[PDB]
Amino acid sequence: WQPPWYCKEPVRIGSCKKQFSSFYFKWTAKKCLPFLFSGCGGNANRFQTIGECRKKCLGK
Repeated sequence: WQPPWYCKEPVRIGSCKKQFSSFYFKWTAKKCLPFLFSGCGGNANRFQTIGECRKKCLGK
C-alpha cells in the first residue's frame, strides 16, 4: 500500500486566526495525527475525523 498524494503534503495550519481540531497524515510515520487548523489557507492533508484520515490515507 501507498497513500494518495494529498496524504503526503506537509501539515498546513494556514493563515487565518481561529482554531479547528483536525487530523493530518504524517506519511513518514504512517499515522493520522491531530492538529489545529486555523480555518483557511490549508492544503488537502486535513481531515475532520481520524477515521476519514485512516480511510483515505491508509485505505482502511
